[PDB]
Amino acid sequence: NYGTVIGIDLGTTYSCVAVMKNGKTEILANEQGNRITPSYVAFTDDERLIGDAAKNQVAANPQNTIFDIKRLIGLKYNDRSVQKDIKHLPFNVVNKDGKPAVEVSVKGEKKVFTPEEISGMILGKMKQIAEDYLGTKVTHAVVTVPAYFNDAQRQATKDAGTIAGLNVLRIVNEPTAAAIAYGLDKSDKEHQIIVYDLGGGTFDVSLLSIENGVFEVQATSGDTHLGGEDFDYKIVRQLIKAFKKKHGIDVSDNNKALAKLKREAEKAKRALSSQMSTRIEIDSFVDGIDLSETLTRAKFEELNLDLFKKTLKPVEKVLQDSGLEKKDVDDIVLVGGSTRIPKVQQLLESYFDGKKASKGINPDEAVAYGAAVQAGVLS
Ligand SMILES: Nc1ncnc2c1ncn2[C@@H]1O[C@H](COP(=O)(O)OP(=O)(O)O)[C@@H](O)[C@H]1O
Ligand SMILES: [Mg+2]
Repeated sequence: NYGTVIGIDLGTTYSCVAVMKNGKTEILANEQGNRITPSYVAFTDDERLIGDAAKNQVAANPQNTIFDIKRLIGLKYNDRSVQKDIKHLPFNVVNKDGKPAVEVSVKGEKKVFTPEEISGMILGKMKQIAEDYLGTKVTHAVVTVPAYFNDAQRQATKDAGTIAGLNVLRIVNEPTAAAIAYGLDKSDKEHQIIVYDLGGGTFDVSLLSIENGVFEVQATSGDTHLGGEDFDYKIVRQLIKAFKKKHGIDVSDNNKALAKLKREAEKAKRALSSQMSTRIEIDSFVDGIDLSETLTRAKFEELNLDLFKKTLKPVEKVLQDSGLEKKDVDDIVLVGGSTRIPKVQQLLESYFDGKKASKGINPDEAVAYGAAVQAGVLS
């Protein structure tokens, strides 16, 4: 007995849980009412914090707040990518039996956790959310991974499930999950699908073929270090410059101030997806002095245009590797939170000669949605 099988997008920066129950697939909000949950775990003297609460206290506890664990899962310590990644992480990463693991303080003493264990904490939260939603136990799940993940990375994700008390019945590719969400599995002919996925930390482009219900990953490309967080940082840098100009206070080496800027920068960015201008305000920012700035959409676009344009290169590469033309693409699936940015949509549409991308499904949720659809077949 599988019970009610749930779908989980275990993302680099955010996680999302969904379930198909009686003819409807829904995305399930957490206890704070958020339909997506930060992929964060924090260890304090009292509390193991998971999700929103963990991300909220990051500045107060940077050495014991874990994020970007997906960058380490299923890999070896001496991997080129791992060595590069651990330089930019504020918490301690150690070599444990040839594999990267996080080192924190739990009781006042050093404790080591595997990426499987950390991911398992996040998956456990997703499970608990689903259990309240359904009013029943949950034992089985479908969990998504990037198309380029290898067996070690897929198995580690399954193992994270096991720690969370979840039997992960299927590991499913993220772009495929998105395509399934849009019902592109049910085509009456052959189609080539481009999935453009711009998230918080990573950018992914994949070409999928679909034939009589069978998906194949034809080509993948992207940038593992290009996402929404990078767009936030450009705003952060402008705010540092502005506050220094006005008040003679440079916050470049003030981590708590920088974290406040990062939070407000992300808020401003989100606002500029639907507004032309926004107010960035922090009361009593440094030394009782208020931060009060304005950011326009035009300026945000100006600051990020080069990064936005960088996304078109992997799209070109995917078409070249598969040997297809732009006109040969039947569907463009826009997923990932950052695809809400008007300029991103504009640049992708103009690249495909005016072809409209499919964006009707909430881009934060499409992957989890598709996971839940596939899970529904197993229920
Ligand atoms: N309305 C919006 N406008 C611009 N960016 C957004 C918006 N909503 C969410 N984002 C960004 O999407 C990113 C998260 O992407 P998402 O796909 O949800 O997670 P992940 O990349 O972990 O799978 C964050 O950088 C967030 O700021
Ligand atoms: Mg994602």
